[PDB]
Amino acid sequence: LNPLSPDIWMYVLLACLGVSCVLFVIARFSPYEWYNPHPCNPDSDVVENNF
Amino acid sequence: LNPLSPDIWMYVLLACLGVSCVLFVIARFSPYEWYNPHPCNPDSDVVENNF
Repeated sequence: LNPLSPDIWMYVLLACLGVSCVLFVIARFSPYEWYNPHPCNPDSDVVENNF
Repeated sequence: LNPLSPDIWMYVLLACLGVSCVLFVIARFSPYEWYNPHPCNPDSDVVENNF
């Protein structure tokens, strides 16, 4: 742990978590991520995001 | 950026754009840059190109 001051570590973790929340609110609230599931899919209608 | 002339810092990004666009253009006029949708059915088009 030594090379980094005992503050950034916490900054690191909090930034990780805040970024993650941003990511997920982007994905489940997005006009694109919603996806056709079937490998051979003939325009189904049970699409959804994958996050 | 300190041990780095920003001239490099911009050369890199212009190179990024150049390689990306030229790569995609190469992809379009390519024989092998076409995958088949719904591979279980061979009778369709091959518009799937992955670029």
